[PDB]
Amino acid sequence: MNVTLLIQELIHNLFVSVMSHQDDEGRCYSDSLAEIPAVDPNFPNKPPLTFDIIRKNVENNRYRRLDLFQEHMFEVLERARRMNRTDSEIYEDAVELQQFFIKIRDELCKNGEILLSPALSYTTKHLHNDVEKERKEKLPKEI
Ligand SMILES: [Zn+2]
Repeated sequence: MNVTLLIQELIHNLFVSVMSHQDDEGRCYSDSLAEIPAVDPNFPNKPPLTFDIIRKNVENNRYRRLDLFQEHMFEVLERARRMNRTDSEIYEDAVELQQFFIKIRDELCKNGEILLSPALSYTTKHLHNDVEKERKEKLPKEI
C-alpha cells in the first residue's frame, strides 16, 4: 500500500536491513530463523508471529508505531533464543539480529529526529545484560 508516514518508511528500512544482515561469508542470519514455529508450545496463548507475518504487516504499512513493530520482532527473536541452546546457530543468529536491530533502529531514529518513541527505552546495554543473564541461566542445562 501507500506510505503516509515517515515512521512507515523507517520501519520498512529497518525490517529490510535486519532481514538482509549477513555474516562475513555472506550468509543471511535471518535464514536460520525461517523454521521457528509461530507458537512456542510452552506459551500457547501468544498470537502466532513469525517474520513472514511481520513482513506482510510491514509491506502493507500496518505498523504506525515503532514500539509495536519492535515488540513483534522481539517476540520472534526472543522465542528463537528461548527455544534453542546457547551453542546453536539459531540462538547466536537471533542474538546477532537483535543487536543489529537496535543498532540500525538507533541510527534511523537519529537521522529522522525520532526521539520520543518508547521503543528507545530498550538499549544495547539492556540487551547485553538480558542476553548475558539468559546464557548464564541456560549453561548448566546444556551440560
Ligand atoms: Zn519492501
